[PDB]
Amino acid sequence: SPIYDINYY
Repeated sequence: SPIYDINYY
């Protein structure tokens, strides 16, 4: 749900 989480990956 959190597309921003991908940046953290």
